[PDB]
Amino acid sequence: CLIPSSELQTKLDKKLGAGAFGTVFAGIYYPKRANVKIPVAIKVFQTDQSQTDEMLEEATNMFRLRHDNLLKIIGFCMHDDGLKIVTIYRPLGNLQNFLKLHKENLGAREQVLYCYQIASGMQYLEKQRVVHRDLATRNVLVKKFNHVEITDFGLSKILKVAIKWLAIEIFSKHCYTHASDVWAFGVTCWEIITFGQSPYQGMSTDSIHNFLKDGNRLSQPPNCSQDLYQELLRCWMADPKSRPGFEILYERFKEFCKVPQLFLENSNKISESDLSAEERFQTERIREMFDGNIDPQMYFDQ
Ligand SMILES: Nc1ncnc2c1ncn2[C@@H]1O[C@H](COP(=O)(O)OP(=O)(O)NP(=O)(O)O)[C@@H](O)[C@H]1O
Ligand SMILES: [Mg+2]
Repeated sequence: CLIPSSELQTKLDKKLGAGAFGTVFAGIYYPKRANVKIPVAIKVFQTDQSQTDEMLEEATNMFRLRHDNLLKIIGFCMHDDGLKIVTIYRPLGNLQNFLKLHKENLGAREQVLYCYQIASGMQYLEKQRVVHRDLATRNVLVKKFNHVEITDFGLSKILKVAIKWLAIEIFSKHCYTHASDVWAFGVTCWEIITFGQSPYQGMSTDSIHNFLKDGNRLSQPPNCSQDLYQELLRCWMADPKSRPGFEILYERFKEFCKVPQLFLENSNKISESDLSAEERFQTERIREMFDGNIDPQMYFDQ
């Protein structure tokens, strides 16, 4: 539920990243009932001392969101400085840096699986009437080669370069809906297909608005099939109502996972030596981030 200071340690020297609206630090979680150490990531939001009943209401609502493809929120704590959101630390990093690093060895099965698992988590969020508002590969974490998790969800009432994932209607009026998440999901899939290159690379803001207003979309990658590109295209409809829901998108990509090399050209497939090398890289990142304080199995046993 609510974590006190006696159970949390914020490593202010282990800054994980910048953030649109809040920095993230590595940390260790000490459950008082159990001498077990849990490597965690601590996101710090300092928002005008807004320690109100509304912030507690949306902290527990976000805490009850449970799904295998959602990053588990271990707990929360509200301070005078602001709000800290604690999540389980993932040594592999976000999907954006993960796609670039493993561009040459990730297979077509892994790419369709990421789109499927992300669509699986978004379906749970949609059924919970929760708008993510910031869906992208940078906000998707990699647990292992065949398992990704969505993070930074449910920050609507809690409160940039994300224009590349912004639907057309958001430019005119601010109305973050589930249909706008479907748009960002289409761009998110495009990142996975292109192994994490930047959308609208030869462009800039706000020319993207008129580029999308003139009916243009992101070009089909050379490795993307036509049946898969039509899915991204229908994620980018002009009318917000004409776009499919994550209920439809979940059933589509699940059928795509049956034969993944039928929708993406990828000569590479994951090797069992890379599975063992991935396990060695996770223990290394755990040993370095916490200076041997965290036993690597403690994270694996979790
Ligand atoms: N639970 C976690 N485990 C491991 N790394 C994490 C975790 N949460 C966040 N990170 C990393 O910490 C960084 C902080 O990201 P974040 O502060 O959310 O901003 P962002 O994802 O870059 N974009 P934005 O949130 O819109 O400002 C990210 O680059 C992640 O790679
Ligand atoms: Mg983020």
